[PDB]
Amino acid sequence: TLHNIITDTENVQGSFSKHEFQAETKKLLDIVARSLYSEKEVFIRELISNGSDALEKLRHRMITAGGDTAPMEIHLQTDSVKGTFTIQDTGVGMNKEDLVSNLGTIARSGSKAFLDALQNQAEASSSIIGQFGVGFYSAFMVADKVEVYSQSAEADAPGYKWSSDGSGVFEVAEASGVRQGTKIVLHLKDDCKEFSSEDRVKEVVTKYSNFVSFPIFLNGRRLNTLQALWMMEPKDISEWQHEEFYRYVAQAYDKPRYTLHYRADAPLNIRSIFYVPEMKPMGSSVALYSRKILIQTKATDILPKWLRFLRGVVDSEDIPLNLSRELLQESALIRKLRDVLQQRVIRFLLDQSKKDPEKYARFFEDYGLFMREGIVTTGEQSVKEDIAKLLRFESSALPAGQQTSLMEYSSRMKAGTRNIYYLCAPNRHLAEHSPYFEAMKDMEVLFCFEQFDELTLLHLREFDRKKLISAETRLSSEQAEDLLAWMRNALVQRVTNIKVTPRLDTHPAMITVLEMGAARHFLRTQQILQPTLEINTGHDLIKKLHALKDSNPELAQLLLEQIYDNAMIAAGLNEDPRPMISRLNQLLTRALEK
Amino acid sequence: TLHNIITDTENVQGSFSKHEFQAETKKLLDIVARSLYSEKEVFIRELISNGSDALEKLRHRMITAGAPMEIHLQTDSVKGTFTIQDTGVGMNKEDLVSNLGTIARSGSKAFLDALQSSSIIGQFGVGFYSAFMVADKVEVYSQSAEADAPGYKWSSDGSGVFEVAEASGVRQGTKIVLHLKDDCKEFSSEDRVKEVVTKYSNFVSFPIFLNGRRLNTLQALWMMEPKDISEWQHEEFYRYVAQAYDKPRYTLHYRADAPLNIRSIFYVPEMKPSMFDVSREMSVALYSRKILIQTKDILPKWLRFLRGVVDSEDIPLNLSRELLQESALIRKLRDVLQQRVIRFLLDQSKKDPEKYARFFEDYGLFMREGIVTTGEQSVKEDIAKLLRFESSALPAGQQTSLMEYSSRMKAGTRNIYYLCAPNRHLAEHSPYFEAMKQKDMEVLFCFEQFDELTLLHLREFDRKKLISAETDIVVDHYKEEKFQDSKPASERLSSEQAEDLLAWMRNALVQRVTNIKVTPRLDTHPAMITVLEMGAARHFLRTILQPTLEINTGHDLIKKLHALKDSNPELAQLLLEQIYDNAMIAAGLNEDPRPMISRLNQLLTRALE
Ligand SMILES: Nc1ncnc2c1ncn2[C@@H]1O[C@H](COP(=O)(O)OP(=O)(O)O)[C@@H](O)[C@H]1O
Ligand SMILES: Nc1ncnc2c1ncn2[C@@H]1O[C@H](COP(=O)(O)OP(=O)(O)O)[C@@H](O)[C@H]1O
Ligand code: BEF
Ligand code: BEF
Ligand SMILES: [Co+2]
Ligand SMILES: [Co+2]
Ligand SMILES: [Co+2]
Ligand SMILES: [Co+2]
Ligand SMILES: [Mg+2]
Ligand SMILES: [Mg+2]
Repeated sequence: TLHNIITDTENVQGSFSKHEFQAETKKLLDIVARSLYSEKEVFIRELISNGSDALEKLRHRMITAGGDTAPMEIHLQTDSVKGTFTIQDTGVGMNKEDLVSNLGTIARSGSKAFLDALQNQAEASSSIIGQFGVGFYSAFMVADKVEVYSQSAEADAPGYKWSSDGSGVFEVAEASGVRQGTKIVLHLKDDCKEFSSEDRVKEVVTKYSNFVSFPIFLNGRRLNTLQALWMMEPKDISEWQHEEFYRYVAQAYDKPRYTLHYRADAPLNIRSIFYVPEMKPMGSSVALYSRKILIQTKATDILPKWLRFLRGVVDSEDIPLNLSRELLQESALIRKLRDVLQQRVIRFLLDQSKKDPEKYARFFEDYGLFMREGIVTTGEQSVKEDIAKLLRFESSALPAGQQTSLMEYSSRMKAGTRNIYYLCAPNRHLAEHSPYFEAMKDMEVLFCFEQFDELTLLHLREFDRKKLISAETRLSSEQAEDLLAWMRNALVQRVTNIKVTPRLDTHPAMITVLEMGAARHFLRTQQILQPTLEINTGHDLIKKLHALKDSNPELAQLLLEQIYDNAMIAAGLNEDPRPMISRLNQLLTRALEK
Repeated sequence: TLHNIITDTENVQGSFSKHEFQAETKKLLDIVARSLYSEKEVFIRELISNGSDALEKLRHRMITAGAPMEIHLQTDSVKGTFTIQDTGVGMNKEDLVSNLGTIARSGSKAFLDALQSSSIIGQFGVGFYSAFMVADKVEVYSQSAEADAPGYKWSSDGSGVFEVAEASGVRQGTKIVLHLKDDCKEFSSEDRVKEVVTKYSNFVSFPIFLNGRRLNTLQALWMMEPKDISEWQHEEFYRYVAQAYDKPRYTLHYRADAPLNIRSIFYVPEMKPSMFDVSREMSVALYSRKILIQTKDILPKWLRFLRGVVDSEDIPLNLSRELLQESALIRKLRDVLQQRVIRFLLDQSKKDPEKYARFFEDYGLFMREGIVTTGEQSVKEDIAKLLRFESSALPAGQQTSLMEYSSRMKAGTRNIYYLCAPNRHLAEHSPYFEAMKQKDMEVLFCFEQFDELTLLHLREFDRKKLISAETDIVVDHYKEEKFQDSKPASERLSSEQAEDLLAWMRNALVQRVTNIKVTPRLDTHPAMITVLEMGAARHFLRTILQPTLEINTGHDLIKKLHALKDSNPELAQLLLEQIYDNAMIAAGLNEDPRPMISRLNQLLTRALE
């Protein structure tokens, strides 16, 4: 039933003309200045990056030719009456030939050419931002008209004025008195007048360009420029610099409880700092930077989903950037970086689990849901068991409240079998009285009390080739029976079985449950599943129950309901006993007729 | 105090040269191949889109006059090739050279302006070069219509040059062959190519065949007349967009042209949301024309339970066609959609209150979230309109709303009273309600566990302050409002017995309570705990509050306690401690009830003599 028409029918029956690829220049300018960025404000990022590059070239140049004590800075000026945005740097500037070439030609980058001639380990090779040759045209996004004044440091080269409206043509004339470097004046479109507002410019500068290495001034005022902590030696960073940097980078008001300052060079250059907040659960995630400039507020491809609880920053200088500079290209190197980072963070958290198990215990209670989620969603067994190292549970051999890893269980496994038995229960009381538990008379059972603990072990399957397997695979003798047959008569629509058990002392009764899909079904029903009473015939209230049933057919009932309800609370199946209170008050009142 | 260097000093000297912008073609080609599109797979979308446009041009050419218009895909694993062929209008030599041999030239842009339909996808003039993301050799065979035009083979590397020759066996339309480079062999996999078609091109308006088999392309339901869509078509479309197996309980098919173009459909699943899926964070797809535009940002966070699709011609596309421009435009779209969805949900409650009750039970958590996290009062109140409660002024819910409470308001009153309790019975016989019954105000009864928090965050509704019954009871102490006891003095403890009892209680509960007082406001309850900010206290207890213990000297239990302090004094202290615990539990201020059990059993044994 196939329908295909693709057929090898074509033969070239002629000569062979040869052409070169062309570019429609007019249209290309329109694209860059329109359908490139997601946001207009981004022209500021571009112009400042260009200023930085210009200064950085000048700094490189004065390593050999120096040295002027000329100051290296970027100035921004707003004029809200003329509707202009102006940016000036005191960098290397441009002569006439470099204005025509660099500005007049789309995709032509002088910074790229400058980078390509550097010794591969000169400092400028890491700090230069531009290489596409298009960012300057982002000015036409917001400006009807653009004027560039430029003075190069040269053979007393004259100053020059470049001007364009962005519609295919530009003018260049000689000028004075242009200061060494480059001044760019944007005559803003009516719809872009907001970029002649001081407060708005300031918002853009701090958003993208807050860690630019040269001083930024706006209307003669120094902006609050921060240090890119991630670029520095981890032992030149104090704990209290990390605290301030974290709050800034995470938009937080607490302190990091964990800090991982990670640096390396393969598969990519990476300078990064991760934080775990102290507070139990823009800057809602880890930010991506390249050469100290924001690429994405919320980095998408560099970390796994389950690690989204980390705050902080990743900076790579050779990460392949998309032309918009707000996305990353598809790369085997980005993929490897995510793998590398996943292991690095896992490794870091293990180490912390040893240094301070108590602090790690606190960490796990708060953020353990993410490990659980990670184990479930990632369909690769090798890493499921890498995330699983971070999990904690209680045990059938260890005291209540005390945590163990799978490792501390897998170690204590006898040479006999190679499979791990868990019992996922709402709490300790119910675990210790599971019939399935008592099957394990002698084997140790992991007690998994946390939400989705059952789900992860299901999705886990195996750990260290060991298998995860749910472990769910006085008063005479007729006085009791009479009382029993009587208790079954009032709890008809509630419990199923009323046993009698010789293992009670202070408690008159207790509730047990067989299968715990239903126990974890009740709750969360409230916003009736097979419970079982067990009676202590030695207890006074039970002995007081047996008698009163015939001496009081209106008061006893209260004593029965109460004993039942008290047992349900004791089992952790009723933590909001609001419904019993008024009744209990009736019981106490009727009891206290003395 | 200022440091500036920007001064108006620059003056033009002499004349000026005029210049035309230029372009560096080879680096441009490279930018398109390596830096333009985030994902390599997208060349399938770009080539299919070009095929769709060519078929529209031909369809429009063949309307003045009297072949099956289709797009064929073929994968050769052995040869490492990806092939696409459309039966479209084709290209002549001058077309191949000017349109394909020129970056940013768009024949599809010039065809449009020569109509003075809206089905043409291509405007940038660059989509075709996406092939060089995945291919180190591209051949193009094209036959124009009619036009007494010969066939042509276009071929490139593509770096700088391309050849153009005459070919003989060219079918009407265009065939393109990609010799896949080696890190891109996945695109000679049928299963892989198919994933991309259905991802980006699943609504193109011509049949697409892959290796001889027709792909299940769909109608763009959202662009069509709401009345022409059956319930069953919505069932199927829902399953596709939400990737689900159940059906929608509600369907909102929304169009609008002012203030912005909008073509959308939204669904609420019949299945309850997974609480795991709710906690973790993973929505709605965004489209232009009929091609998927990568994004999901469009709805406020509280409306993430919705599934379906949004299309708006007012969202312009970035060059890569995966990002959308105008971020404030989006906030407006988001505001419009939020407002429209609230209206829809309100109409659903009116139309079918039983069905809405099920919806509110399953999804209400989202509305409470939306109210708590929004900062705008009017948005919080808009969402609050969706909330449902019961009332003291109506039998068993019988679900009412804040608006309906407002309309029953008196002249008159400047407050909306509520009481949060876990069910209807407990509210009705709450000691806090017995106290409010002495007033003639209506009380909302709220049963969900996060209702309190929600109303605390809401604060007011339609300029009316929300006050919990518990709070109001405390404020009344400082208003010197007067109330009569529900029983006469004959069956209450005398004044002297009251204070005598109180001074004993204060001694027996020293660091546990601030005040202990008599209250004339209870009937069936012996006591209650009061705390001005009761709601905030309850919320704070999630892992001492200056509580007041108020007693009812008419209650037999309290009166009995008075007797016990001089009869069995030890028993009186155990009783007292139990009443306090009882009042704490009933106030919802207890911590963990288990350490009280053994204590309560000790109390029962002593009383049962
Ligand atoms: N402020 C400036 N000072 C000196 N030269 C500049 C300045 N801005 C731009 N240039 C030159 O113009 C070229 C093009 O700028 P741009 O369009 O941003 O491309 P790139 O990606 O190379 O930065 C730069 O490579 C640089 O040579
Ligand atoms: N399959 C095709 N059939 C006919 N013409 C085509 C085809 N593919 C491309 N073209 C022509 O080449 C031009 C450039 O295509 P493309 O690079 O996608 O830019 P755009 O599609 O945005 O115009 C198109 O405008 C169209 O005129
Ligand atoms: F600033 Be360039 F275009 F990368
Ligand atoms: F297909 Be075009 F590049 F919009
Ligand atoms: Co041949
Ligand atoms: Co080199
Ligand atoms: Co002037
Ligand atoms: Co009225
Ligand atoms: Mg640049
Ligand atoms: Mg196209």
